[PDB]
Amino acid sequence: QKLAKAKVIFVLGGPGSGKGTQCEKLVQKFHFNHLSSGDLLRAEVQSGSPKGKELKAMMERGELVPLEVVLALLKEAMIKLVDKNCHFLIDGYPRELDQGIKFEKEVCPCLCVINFDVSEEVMRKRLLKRVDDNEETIVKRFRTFNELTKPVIEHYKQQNKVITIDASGTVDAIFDKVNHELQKFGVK
Repeated sequence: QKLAKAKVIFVLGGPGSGKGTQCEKLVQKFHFNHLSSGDLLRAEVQSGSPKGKELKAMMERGELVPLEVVLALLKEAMIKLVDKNCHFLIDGYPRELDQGIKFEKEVCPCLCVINFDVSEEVMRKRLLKRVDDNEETIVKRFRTFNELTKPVIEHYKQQNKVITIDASGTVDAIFDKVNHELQKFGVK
């Protein structure tokens, strides 16, 4: 494959993680390609293709987009961009174990996973007041995300491929630590 040189970095982070900011800073410093399923799906809808038109109709109904569709879009984007830069940050992927394993099979094995980890207490101090129903929704979204991603994080942790970042610190302290850990995977 042309995706033999590719180095793939999965990025995970729930509410309060601040993963969005960190991904922007990584792309700025390292010139990483930045991919997200949301942006790739939007581009397919804007493509004018029959597939894009059916995707839009599915989204309108609140139907789930199959993993196979997202996977094909990722692969297509990577082949298209692998020669500008061999590195890819995949933002918010994989959220589930099937997404991770199938990606590594159909596309290429990941280099590592960056897990921007925060406790519920840190999230609360960061997003919520020291608005009850709205705040509780975010608490539940945090707990749902934490539980949902447990087996995928454990799966890559066993392979010694997870960079667990304590994201309770400042933006600068987190960024410096991420860069220090990425060095261990040959990214500098």
